Amino acid sequence: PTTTPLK
Ligand SMILES: *[C@H]1O[C@H](CO)[C@H](O)[C@H](O)[C@H]1NC(C)=O
Ligand SMILES: *[C@H]1O[C@H](CO)[C@H](O)[C@H](O)[C@H]1NC(C)=O
Repeated sequence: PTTTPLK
């Protein structure tokens, strides 16, 4: 799994 640009 991955994650979207955390900002
Ligand atoms: C996590 O990042 C990867 C990089 O290709 C994919 O874009 C994936 O779809 C992402 N997962 C989510 C939940 O956005
Ligand atoms: C997505 O979020 C996760 C958890 O915070 C990680 O920081 C990961 O490095 C993030 N992905 C991107 C592409 O920044």
